[PDB]
Amino acid sequence: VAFTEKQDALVSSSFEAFKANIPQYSVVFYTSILEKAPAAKDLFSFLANGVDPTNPKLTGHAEKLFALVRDSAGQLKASGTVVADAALGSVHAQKAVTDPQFVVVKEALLKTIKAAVGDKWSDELSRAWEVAYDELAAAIKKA
Ligand code: HEM
Ligand SMILES: O=C(O)c1cccnc1
Repeated sequence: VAFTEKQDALVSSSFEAFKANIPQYSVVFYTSILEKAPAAKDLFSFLANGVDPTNPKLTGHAEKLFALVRDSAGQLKASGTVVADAALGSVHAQKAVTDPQFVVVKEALLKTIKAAVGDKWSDELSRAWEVAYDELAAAIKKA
């Protein structure tokens, strides 16, 4: 896979934007997932009763999902490939994890980065994350 230095530089800087206010931006992330995938609270316990900003898991889970996706960009840049941990592959083997759902999560994350970067947003930025995620998602899908 073709992932450039500049693409990584973008992924990194937008991620730091995220990390500036994870509390704020994680709300966006889950609000989005539930609007598009309402079954998603049967799966995610901490979302059982809607988006609970008091639940500490909400920001833990989000920081960890965003970071992994960054890691990927970093990997594509380093190795031209992405590798997924065994455990991450094992939990996503459940039937709730469908192609249609990969989209939802994806659109939710780009939606969250946007709000995080503001006017610094562009197709270019959207594309590097896009790659980062899609390359990881496949790395999960069978690994
Ligand atoms: C590239 C896309 C994805 C990434 C990076 C990702 C990342 C993660 C991470 C980091 C965890 C573990 C969190 C923890 O407990 O600390 C996890 C678990 C999980 N993921 Fe994702 N995931 C992705 C796609 C999906 C999709 C499309 C679905 C379908 C709804 C999904 C459903 C789940 C479920 C049900 C769990 C287990 C819940 C639990 O923690 O008990 N994931 N995933
Ligand atoms: O909260 C999580 O752990 C989560 C949310 C979406 C996709 N994968 C994992």
